[PDB]
Amino acid sequence: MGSINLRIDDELKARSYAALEKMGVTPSEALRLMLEYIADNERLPFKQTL
Amino acid sequence: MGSINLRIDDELKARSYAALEKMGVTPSEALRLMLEYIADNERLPFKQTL
Repeated sequence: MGSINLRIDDELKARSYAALEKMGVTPSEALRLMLEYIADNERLPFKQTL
Repeated sequence: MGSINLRIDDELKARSYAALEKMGVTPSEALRLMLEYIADNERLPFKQTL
């Protein structure tokens, strides 16, 4: 396995991490299962060409 | 904004990044909007731990 660098606004990161850690889900894992749905769906909720 | 370290199996990362880059969406962005839905939903689609 490998590591990647992700960069977001700190305020948003706070809410996200707070939510997943309360559910007992590791951040690394929540992003992992995200990578699964993007790979399978290839559409996203919002796939802005950004 | 800040940077975080994410770690997944390289084979999965390949599929995910391939999907988002074809849609023209930056990886940093796809993960960003993910952080939005986890923070708002506080549930995750599937929180499986394998």
